[PDB]
Amino acid sequence: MDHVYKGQLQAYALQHNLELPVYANEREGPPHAPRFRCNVTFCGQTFQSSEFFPTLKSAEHAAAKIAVASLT
Repeated sequence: MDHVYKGQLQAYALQHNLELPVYANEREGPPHAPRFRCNVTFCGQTFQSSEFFPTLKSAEHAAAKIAVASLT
């Protein structure tokens, strides 16, 4: 999985002059069944996917993907 979403959101906020973005980190699930649910708060909006990623950063990248898409 790539990690360009963060670079885009950061540039978007700065370019548009908006309060810095905030990410949320959640980890819960058995050893062989770990789930990382990360939420992204932007412009007073928390976007989240209906699917759980097997990795932490994976959640952040996907989180921004839906977030940046909402803005445009």
